[PDB]
Amino acid sequence: SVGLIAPLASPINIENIGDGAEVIKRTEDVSSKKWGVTQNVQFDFVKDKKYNKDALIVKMQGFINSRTSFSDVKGSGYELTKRMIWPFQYNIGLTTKDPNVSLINYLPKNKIETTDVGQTLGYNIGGNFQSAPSIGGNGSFNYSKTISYTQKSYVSEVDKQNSKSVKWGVKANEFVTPDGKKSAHDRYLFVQSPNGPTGSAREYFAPDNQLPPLVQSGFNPSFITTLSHEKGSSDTSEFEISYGRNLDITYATLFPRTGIYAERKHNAFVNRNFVVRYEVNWKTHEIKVKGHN
Ligand SMILES: NC(=O)CN(CC(=O)O)CC(=O)O
Repeated sequence: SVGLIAPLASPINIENIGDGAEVIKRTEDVSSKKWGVTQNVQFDFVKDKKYNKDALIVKMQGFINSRTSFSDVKGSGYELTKRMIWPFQYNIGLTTKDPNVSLINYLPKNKIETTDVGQTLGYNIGGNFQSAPSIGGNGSFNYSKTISYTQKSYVSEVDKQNSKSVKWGVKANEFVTPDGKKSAHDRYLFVQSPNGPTGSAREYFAPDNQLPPLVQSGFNPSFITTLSHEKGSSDTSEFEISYGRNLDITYATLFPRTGIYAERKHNAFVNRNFVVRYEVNWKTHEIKVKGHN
C-alpha cells in the first residue's frame, strides 16, 4: 500500500481545476414577463488538454411561476361556477439544433419521486464524468456541479433523453388535503364550498396554506445536461432551452343547498413553454442569446 506517500490533493470567471485544465464559467439570465419564467442558466466550458472534445456543462435554474389563477366564469347561468387554472406539469428541456453537438449526460438521469431532489455531476481530467443521486460524501472530482430542488406532491420524470435532446416533466402526483390524501387525477382536488353564496372565486378553492409550493408559488428548476462538441467541426453551435407548463382547469359549481359539483379539464393547455435559443462559441468559450427572449 502507498496511500501515505500519495501526491497532495491540492498541490498548487475561470477556475483552475488541475494541471492543464480549467473551467470557463458563463451565465445567462433570460426572463419573460408574458410567460412568467426566468431562465437562470450556468454554462461551464471544460477546457482540458487531456480531453479530445470540447464540453459544456449546462445547469438550468431559475423560476417557473405556477400561474395558478382563481376566476369567475363569465356568462349567464355560470354565476356560481368558478375556475382554477393550475400547473399539472412543469416542463424543462434542452434541444440541440446543430449536428456538431450531442448530450452526454443528464441530471436527474432517472425518475425521482422524493420531495427533495439533490444530485451531483463530477468531472475528472481526461474526459471522465460521473453522476451520483446524492449531495456530499461522494468520490474525488477535479470539478463538480450539483442540482437541488423541492417538488412536494410532484414527481420528476425523464420524458425524453437522447443524443440531441432532453426533456424532464415535474408532474402532479398526490396531495395532502383536510379531507385526506388525493390523487392528482381526482376531479375534486382543490375544490371547496365558499363561506357564503356571494363568496369570491378564490373561496371556491383550497386556501394557500393547503396548496403546496408547486401549485401556490411555482417551481425553481435545477437540472443539468452536458453538451459534447466533436473538434474540427464548426466553432459555433445552437441549442434551445425550454421552460414551461401543462395546465389543467378545475371547475367548481356551488349548488348552495347541496354543495360543490366539480369538473376537471385535464391537459387543457399543453407545452405552454418559454423557449430561448442560445449559441455556443467553442473557440472563444462564449454564449450568446439568439434573438433574445
Ligand atoms: N400548440 C400545439 O399545437 C401543441 N398542443 C397544444 C395543446 O394541446 O395545448 C396541441 C398539439 O399540437 O397536439
